[PDB]
Amino acid sequence: GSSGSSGQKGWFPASHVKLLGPSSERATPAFHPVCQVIAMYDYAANNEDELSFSKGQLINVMNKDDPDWWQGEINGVTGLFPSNYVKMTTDSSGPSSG
Repeated sequence: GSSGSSGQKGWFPASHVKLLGPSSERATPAFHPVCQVIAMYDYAANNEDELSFSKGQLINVMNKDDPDWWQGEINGVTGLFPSNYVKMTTDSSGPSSG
């Protein structure tokens, strides 16, 4: 909804904004993540701050600024989860050579 924390800047995003003027655009339908990973173990968000997902859930890493914790999405749901509870899917682009 709004800015929750201001003083503490532990985690920082990786998005660069070069727009001049009134930048008021509704959430864009198209998003460009950084990578795609899969849940290794059913993760249960202790609170609304974390992301609640199961083993083999669709998680698209968008910001991995933290080598310990990563951020992904699931069915239009964004949260926070450790980079240790996911394994790079490495989705291959194209069928095997044959």
